[PDB]
Amino acid sequence: TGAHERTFLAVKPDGVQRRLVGEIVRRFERKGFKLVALKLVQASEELLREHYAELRERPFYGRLVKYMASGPVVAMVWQGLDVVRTSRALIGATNPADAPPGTIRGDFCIEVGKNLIHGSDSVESARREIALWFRADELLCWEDSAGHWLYE
Amino acid sequence: TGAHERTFLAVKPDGVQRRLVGEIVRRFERKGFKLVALKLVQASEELLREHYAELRERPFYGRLVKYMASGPVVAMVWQGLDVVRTSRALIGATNPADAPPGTIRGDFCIEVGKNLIHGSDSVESARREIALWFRADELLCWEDSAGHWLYE
Amino acid sequence: TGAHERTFLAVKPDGVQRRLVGEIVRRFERKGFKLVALKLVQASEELLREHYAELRERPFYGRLVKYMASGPVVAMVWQGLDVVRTSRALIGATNPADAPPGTIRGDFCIEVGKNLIHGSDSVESARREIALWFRADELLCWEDSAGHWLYE
Amino acid sequence: TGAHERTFLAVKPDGVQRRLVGEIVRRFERKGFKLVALKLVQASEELLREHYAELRERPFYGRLVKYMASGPVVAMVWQGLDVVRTSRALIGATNPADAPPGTIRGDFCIEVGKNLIHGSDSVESARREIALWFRADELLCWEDSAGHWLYE
Amino acid sequence: TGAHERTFLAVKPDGVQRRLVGEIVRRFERKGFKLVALKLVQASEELLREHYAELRERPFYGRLVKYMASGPVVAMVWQGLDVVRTSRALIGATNPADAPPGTIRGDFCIEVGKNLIHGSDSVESARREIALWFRADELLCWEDSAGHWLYE
Amino acid sequence: TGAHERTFLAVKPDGVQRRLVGEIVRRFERKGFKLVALKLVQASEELLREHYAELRERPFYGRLVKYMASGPVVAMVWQGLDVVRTSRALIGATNPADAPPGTIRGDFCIEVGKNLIHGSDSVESARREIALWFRADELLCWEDSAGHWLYE
Ligand SMILES: O=c1ccn([C@@H]2O[C@H](COP(=O)(O)OP(=O)(O)O)[C@@H](O)[C@H]2O)c(=O)[nH]1
Ligand SMILES: O=c1ccn([C@@H]2O[C@H](COP(=O)(O)OP(=O)(O)O)[C@@H](O)[C@H]2O)c(=O)[nH]1
Ligand SMILES: O=c1ccn([C@@H]2O[C@H](COP(=O)(O)OP(=O)(O)O)[C@@H](O)[C@H]2O)c(=O)[nH]1
Ligand SMILES: O=c1ccn([C@@H]2O[C@H](COP(=O)(O)OP(=O)(O)O)[C@@H](O)[C@H]2O)c(=O)[nH]1
Ligand SMILES: O=c1ccn([C@@H]2O[C@H](COP(=O)(O)OP(=O)(O)O)[C@@H](O)[C@H]2O)c(=O)[nH]1
Ligand SMILES: O=c1ccn([C@@H]2O[C@H](COP(=O)(O)OP(=O)(O)O)[C@@H](O)[C@H]2O)c(=O)[nH]1
Ligand SMILES: [Mg+2]
Ligand SMILES: [Mg+2]
Ligand SMILES: [Mg+2]
Ligand SMILES: [Mg+2]
Ligand SMILES: [Mg+2]
Ligand SMILES: [Mg+2]
Repeated sequence: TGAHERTFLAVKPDGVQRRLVGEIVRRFERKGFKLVALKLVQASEELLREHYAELRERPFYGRLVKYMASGPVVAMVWQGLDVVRTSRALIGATNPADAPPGTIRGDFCIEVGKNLIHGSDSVESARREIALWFRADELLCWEDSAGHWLYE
Repeated sequence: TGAHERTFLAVKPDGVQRRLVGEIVRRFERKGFKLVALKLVQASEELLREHYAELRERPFYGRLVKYMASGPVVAMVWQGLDVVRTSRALIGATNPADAPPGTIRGDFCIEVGKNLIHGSDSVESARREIALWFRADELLCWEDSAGHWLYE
Repeated sequence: TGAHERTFLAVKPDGVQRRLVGEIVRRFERKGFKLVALKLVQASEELLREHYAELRERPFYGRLVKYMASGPVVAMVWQGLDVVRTSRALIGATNPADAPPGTIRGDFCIEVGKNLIHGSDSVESARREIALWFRADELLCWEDSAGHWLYE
Repeated sequence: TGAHERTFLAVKPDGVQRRLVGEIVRRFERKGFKLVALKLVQASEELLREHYAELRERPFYGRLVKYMASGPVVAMVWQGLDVVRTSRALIGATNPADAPPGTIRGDFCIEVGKNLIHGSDSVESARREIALWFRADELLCWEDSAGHWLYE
Repeated sequence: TGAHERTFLAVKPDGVQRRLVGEIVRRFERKGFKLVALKLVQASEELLREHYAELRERPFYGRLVKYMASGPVVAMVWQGLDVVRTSRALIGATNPADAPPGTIRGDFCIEVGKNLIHGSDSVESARREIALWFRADELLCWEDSAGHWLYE
Repeated sequence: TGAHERTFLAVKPDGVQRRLVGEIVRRFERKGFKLVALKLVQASEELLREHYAELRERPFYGRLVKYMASGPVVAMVWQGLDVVRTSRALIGATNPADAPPGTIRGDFCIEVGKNLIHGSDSVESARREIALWFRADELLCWEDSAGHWLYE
């Protein structure tokens, strides 16, 4: 939806425990994206198994699901032009060893299993993840007065 | 409840619009308090009238309610020793003119009607506000690994 | 003039040399004040003797004038409600030893003669200083889209 | 010129409105470059048409000129070794979508038309732009005590 | 000794564990004080009992000694005008509940037993503590190029 | 040694003089590495000639040795997975002109001779440099409570 494109991000348990929620949110805010949903939740294994359905055959799947269910996550939806692709760039490579300094994982993480945050990998993935984690009435439309200074 | 004391905070519409959500959360995180609930909501006038019931006879009540209903707020609950009183200190005086530099309002605001954030003014106020804004199942218990370094 | 009140600030040579110009500007920006004039200048002794006319009988006058003429300063005008008094609070006490942490001098300076910045001490002082340092056509009126979130 | 190389930078209207002037200045300061001119101006369309003469055949030229004339810009000259090329690197690609995190545009912008800042693209361009925007007597020589720690 | 006054600071185990060493050092650096000694050590109970000799009859003494011996501390000596008194101001009140925002303890701590840092409380205390924790040959004299911009 | 890998880092004299010690330490802290040794020292030419033995035939060797002996350095050892390689990435290319923004040299330096920091270039180099700069009893083992959130 051009500037109405949306992505799903989640601060993983390690991000909450290391007190980096503010830091992470601040990076998306300063970039210009619009926060349209946010909540702290404890996700069920049932929800996480669907979230990570595509990874079901992978050897880390079981531990990934257990870990993501082990503590609070901060679920979020962000809106803006190219937000899915750009979010992934801000976050950095899956494996923090390949994420350059300046990215979230490049600055804050070491190991792939403790890489702070999840972000949708495509517009289609984001659509699915947003619907899985949030009801329609948790996604807010608000008139963004900053928008005039971010978009032509 | 000692170290289990809780307070309710809300980033007002001006805080969201000015992109200070991360900045505000980061201040409470770095202080050591535990985030136990968080959501972006559009509060109803009905909720706000009860939230501000003690101010009903004051002439700014109506415009305060309308303003707080005018756009998204970020509702939060924070836990720790003396969190209500300490939160109020971090926020600063109601009127930003009286809030010293180092406080949120001292650093970021000018006028009383645009003062970025609400915080409970007492343990009793927090009890009521927490119940009004959040269900029990939105308040998360998590084992805080930082706690050993914040509390004796 | 209410929200149209203006003050004159100058980053002294120590602030330029220590690379704190950005830092200082950012504190006024984040507070919500409107930047209406800015320039890097080398002030003449003639200008400075009049700028500090009220200090002419004081023993530090001569050295203060010579110092402020010794290198570039960053001259500025900021606009907003109570900007003169609030600016002075953000800056902190004249003698940095009495300036609490959170203030510019509290955070960044040690000695009274190297205290980073000048700010007008009154609306009348600001009127004079603005006229003395800037032409009317250097003071810019611009429509401040942040103003809606700083003022009722 | 070596370490005396100079570039012209301007914070565009979006940078002023979003309160990123100090943030931008601070990045050049912390890098070690020397600020040799600075002013807040409202540029005429006449000046801007000459500034962007090489872009006259491009479809965005008209809107670019109108936009840059629409509000204050912060004009600047910075001095140091390789300052033109290095400035461009710190700013990031023209299109923020191609600018990595860590760059100004990578961190703060989304769209090409709202990309915060202009920087000269060559030593020759900088010479022209500096002369177009500043008089000789606005470019200051000062003894930079940090220079001993930036240059061998 | 005027500008040659020195104080002893130590980042307590909680400060190391919470990753606030750099943050703390940066505050003294940005203030203008001169770092003249620094090391990561594990203090013995024997050293700490003498360090806190004046507190020997107090009920928290035993736990304070055990805690400070429980993990690494970062020992430091800082030099500058009024450094003992000013350090204490930057650190904030012993009990973080009384330490305003802007101070280290005001911003980063909650409880008196986990208050991040020790600073000498007097010139006499600093003399003793410096001698107890560091040899003369660990205290470095260096020519401080920033000094001209901090001191008249 | 996996997560027990260690590297040697030193803040060069320019890093101390420009007050970037805290800033540099903070970057390694926030990345998740464990600080296992730290001291401010004045290195002898004899030690530095061995430190840089591999560069003995290079034309900058003499000046490099003299410079590194000219003022205090902050010697450090950091521990964690892939710490040698990752440290080098965080620091950035030898020549700051090739170091992107987000890296220490990319953000803070201009010239190769004033590039703020040394980091070992291999596990073998780190082992040698650690032995050359530190005694065994200066390298501290401590139980890292953050480790659970950085490593699986
Ligand atoms: O060897 C691996 C690869 C991936 N993951 C985790 O699986 C998550 C989702 O995997 P995916 O390949 O989808 O990466 P993403 O798209 O989240 O970067 C990652 O973010 C990692 O935390 C893991 O634990 N081990
Ligand atoms: O004259 C006033 C007093 C208060 N308020 C607003 O009303 C809120 C609640 O007022 P209260 O007296 O409860 O102060 P608080 O508890 O928020 O410090 C404040 O935070 C202000 O935004 C206002 O607009 N005008
Ligand atoms: O004993 C003194 C008092 C003042 N000043 C300097 O002179 C400036 C102007 O003095 P004034 O009394 O106007 O203080 P201000 O209004 O700047 O706080 C101060 O900012 C200091 O930099 C000084 O060097 N010594
Ligand atoms: O397709 C385009 C290309 C450029 N620009 C704007 O035009 C400015 C100047 O264009 P130029 O190609 O000179 O880029 P720059 O030198 O600023 O990177 C850019 O910075 C953009 O703001 C635009 O709006 N659309
Ligand atoms: O009731 C108390 C008082 C003090 N302390 C600890 O003991 C240290 C030293 O106490 P002192 O009175 O010397 O305070 P300081 O000089 O550190 O402010 C403090 O910093 C606290 O960490 C404590 O645990 N409980
Ligand atoms: O042409 C050169 C190359 C290197 N160096 C300095 O010598 C140090 C060691 O050089 P080396 O190639 O070992 O680089 P490093 O491993 O430190 O990146 C560098 O960090 C520079 O400070 C220099 O002055 N000139
Ligand atoms: Mg994935
Ligand atoms: Mg209230
Ligand atoms: Mg005055
Ligand atoms: Mg161009
Ligand atoms: Mg004491
Ligand atoms: Mg090398």
